[PDB]
Amino acid sequence: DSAPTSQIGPTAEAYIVSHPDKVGEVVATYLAEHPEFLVAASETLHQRQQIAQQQAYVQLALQYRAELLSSSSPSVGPNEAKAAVVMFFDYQCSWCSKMAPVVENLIKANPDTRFIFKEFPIFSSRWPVSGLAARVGEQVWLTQGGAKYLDWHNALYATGKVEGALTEHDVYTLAQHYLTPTQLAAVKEAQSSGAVHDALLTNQALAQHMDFSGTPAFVVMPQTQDGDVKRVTVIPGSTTQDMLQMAIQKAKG
Amino acid sequence: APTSQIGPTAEAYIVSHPDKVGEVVATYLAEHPEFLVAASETLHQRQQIAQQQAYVQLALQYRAELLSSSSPSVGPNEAKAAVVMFFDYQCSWCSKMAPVVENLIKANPDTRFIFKEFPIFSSRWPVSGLAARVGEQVWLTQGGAKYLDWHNALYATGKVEGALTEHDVYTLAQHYLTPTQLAAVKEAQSSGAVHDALLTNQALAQHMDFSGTPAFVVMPQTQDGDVKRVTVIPGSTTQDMLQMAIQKAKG
Amino acid sequence: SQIGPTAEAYIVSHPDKVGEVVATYLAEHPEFLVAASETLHQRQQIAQQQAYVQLALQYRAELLSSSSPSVGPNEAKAAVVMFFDYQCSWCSKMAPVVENLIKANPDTRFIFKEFPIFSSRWPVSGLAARVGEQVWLTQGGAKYLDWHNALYATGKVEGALTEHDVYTLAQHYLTPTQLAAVKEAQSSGAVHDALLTNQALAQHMDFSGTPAFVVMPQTQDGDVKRVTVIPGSTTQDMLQMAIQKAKG
Ligand SMILES: [Mg+2]
Ligand SMILES: [Mg+2]
Ligand SMILES: [Mg+2]
Repeated sequence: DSAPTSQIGPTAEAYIVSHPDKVGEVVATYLAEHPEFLVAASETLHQRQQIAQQQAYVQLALQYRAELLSSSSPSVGPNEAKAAVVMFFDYQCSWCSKMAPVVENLIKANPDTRFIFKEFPIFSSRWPVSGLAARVGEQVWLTQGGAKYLDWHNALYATGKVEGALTEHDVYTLAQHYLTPTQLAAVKEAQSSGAVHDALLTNQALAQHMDFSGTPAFVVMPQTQDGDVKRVTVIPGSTTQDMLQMAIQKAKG
Repeated sequence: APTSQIGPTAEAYIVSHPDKVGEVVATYLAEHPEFLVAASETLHQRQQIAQQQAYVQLALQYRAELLSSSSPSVGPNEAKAAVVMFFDYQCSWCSKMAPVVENLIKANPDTRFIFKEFPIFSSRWPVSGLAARVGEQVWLTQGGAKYLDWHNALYATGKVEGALTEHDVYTLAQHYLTPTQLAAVKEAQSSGAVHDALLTNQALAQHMDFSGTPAFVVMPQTQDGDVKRVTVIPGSTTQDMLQMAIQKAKG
Repeated sequence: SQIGPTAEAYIVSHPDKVGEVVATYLAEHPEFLVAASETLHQRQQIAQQQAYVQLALQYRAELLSSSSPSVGPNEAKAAVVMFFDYQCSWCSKMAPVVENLIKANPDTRFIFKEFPIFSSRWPVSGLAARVGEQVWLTQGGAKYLDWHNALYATGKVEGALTEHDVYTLAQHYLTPTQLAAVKEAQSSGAVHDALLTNQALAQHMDFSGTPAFVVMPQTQDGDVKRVTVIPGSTTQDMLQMAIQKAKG
């Protein structure tokens, strides 16, 4: 029937709000039959969860800046570089391995930027091999420097041994060419002691705090403590040179 | 004060101020998610429909290559209906299909059965590639009846999913090929008739979007074709299902 | 007359124009998709096991199909069928549990059923299936797991997956020739049969969320009590227990 025009609209929708089943069912049925709405809602959902995830990772990077930029981690590039690229990787991660040539290109193309190496184990069974590889790398880094650590790092990848195929025997076999016999013997005795190399414990604790457990990733950020969320980028271990380069420029700007 | 008809005035207002009724329906959907399940199954059904319609079109577009006189076949050259099969010898479903395809051939003697050697496993297991090359070589040098014997005999090994060895293939291939004809396909070449056949089969499968095996195309050989006589089954199926497809293709 | 009830009756009769603006609203406010999945998860917590077992038995040929990726013996006594959608960045991490289960059960078969739930980007699901299918076919089950875990790890840090994300990861798992052929099929719009088959099975199993599990012996047996259906994320002991029942 009929009623005051100014009251119909507001009253009709307030009634549906109070008693939603009848209009909820009829519209839901309409939507089940024109389900194209699902395709657009799902796109909006994932587009917004991506942004929300990134924002939350950026907050974590700002909170753990000191740990991320620790001078205890092997790095190349200047210690006071304006931008840092922090890399969480497992030597037995097969796509981290395939990313190594891209990272090497980034490093050559950005001699002014600090690249920090966070070795960690994706799975529990990798702890003996990851820990051993971190022991060797730390010895190489501490006695011969960052560029030489990077040779060792690339050489370990170049075995092509990934996803369980890299053994302690393999690491030792390569490591005899980078360590003195005395260093090598000291690494073997530490590994056999049951102790877990401190960098592996620290890196895994940091990965868990960063919500990177089991997941390789890059953090690109200015080193000087600035709360500018706009200069930080958190990127999956699988990425491109262009994407990492843009993050570097954003971290320098 | 201005007055109007409740029904349409309310509808026009909701349309221009959708948010509050929008929230009600969002909540209704969250608490009655069977409607989103229904919506998702309808999108799935639309996908199935468009997939089968596109398959049928692809079969008509690539008819000449699907029915090529160059591929191994048994049954009448100009049978009213054709059955085209893509397979790898170590595909477990293709192996289980083997006796089904034998029955169908015995049951349909005026239908053309076309064999598209499609060894999708040959990178994983090179014996899959060797077996396809031997099959081609038996067709090229011995004809369709001998090809079929070879083809059924090889599946009779029961050796699938990596277990098929060179010795399995060579032992059986000696009964169909001379030492020289067999020696010529022990390794793949970059040209030659066997290479050209396997390559065109591969490009055909890609044109059909047969990314796995087995795959079946049933269709009239005549160019004048009703889409309702064309059946494309891109996985394993039952004998009854192929037999009905053959009846439809017969007209 | 009373505005509320007759206004409601009129929309019930003539739902289309309200449906259209609500459809536009739902696309802009997609929170309801997440809440709907929680409600589906709750119903499944109290879903009845005997009725899931009967479903699993009805679809045993599809569940155990050799055409889906798997590890462990083809002729294993027991199979674990895992249904999953790559695009749940907020779901629980199952990779560590499944890695442990495969180690602890070297003589059990683990099968992988990727599919799209109602809230995922279906073209991305399709591209992920086409890549995994090539990896499975050309390199086998262990490599398929490699790829599978890599994609979950990528989606976790990214927070979502686009086709570009899948392509960027896929170049490390397929040759350029294989990847070009996948990209050709994907961008032509062809509907991937393996994904459509997986989705049809998931729907028939009432698995409307990710993940979900069917544990069963591979030999067709009369015992329904050797079958376990776990329609959600779960722990290693729960699945270990289902494996034990399937193996006896
Ligand atoms: Mg050296
Ligand atoms: Mg006949
Ligand atoms: Mg076992």
